[PDB]
Amino acid sequence: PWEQTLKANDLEVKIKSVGNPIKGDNTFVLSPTLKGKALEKAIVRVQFMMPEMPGMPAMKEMAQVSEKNGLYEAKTNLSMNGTWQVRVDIKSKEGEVYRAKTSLDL
Amino acid sequence: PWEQTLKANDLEVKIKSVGNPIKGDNTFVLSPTLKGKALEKAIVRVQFMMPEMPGMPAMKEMAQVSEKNGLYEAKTNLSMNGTWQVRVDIKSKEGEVYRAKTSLDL
Ligand SMILES: [Ag+]
Ligand SMILES: [Ag+]
Ligand SMILES: [Ag+]
Ligand SMILES: [Ag+]
Repeated sequence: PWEQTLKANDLEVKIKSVGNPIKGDNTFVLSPTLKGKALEKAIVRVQFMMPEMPGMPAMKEMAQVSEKNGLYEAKTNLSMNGTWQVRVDIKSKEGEVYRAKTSLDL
Repeated sequence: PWEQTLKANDLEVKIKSVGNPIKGDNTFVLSPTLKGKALEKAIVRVQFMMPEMPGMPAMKEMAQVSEKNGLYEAKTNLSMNGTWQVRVDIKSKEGEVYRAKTSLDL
């Protein structure tokens, strides 16, 4: 199952697909940590984007994010195969802002 | 079956996959024409590339290309799914150079 660990100094964000990523409805779980400590009650946004291509417009999907105790479930529908750019935006409960990027080659 | 017609002024290049494109060995058939006339005995090169991006280093494959009577068969191995950029370079028998580009989602 697809997973990437994103590192930005003291910020680590593991993002893992729940099951294998598919065309259709997808669930990913993100575990953002600062010096290994879970970021709870954070604003977590996850965007999946495909640039414009022959026969299709640029596509942007914002995931629906829910938290349980520092684990964030990001639900999205990926309507087609191909490369999706993944952008993770985090505002901690303390107000610090972080961004991290990866990619999903579906 | 994936299929596209690339138009570049007086150049047209029809390209069609053999079967559905997916990870592994892939075959494409290319039919280049200049003002409707088949381009025979040309040098046809086809590059498949996934650009460098967050979480994936750049990947590049050059297809093995053969001609029979103006039809060019391009064989390549695409080791992962996702979006592949397709670049077609043609040097006609007369010495004219052409370049056309598209992409396909695996
Ligand atoms: Ag798309
Ligand atoms: Ag696409
Ligand atoms: Ag790749
Ligand atoms: Ag990629």
